[PDB]
Amino acid sequence: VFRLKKWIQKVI
Repeated sequence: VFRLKKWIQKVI
């Protein structure tokens, strides 16, 4: 699972 560019916008 290399999908950390979809949750980063929120985790940022």
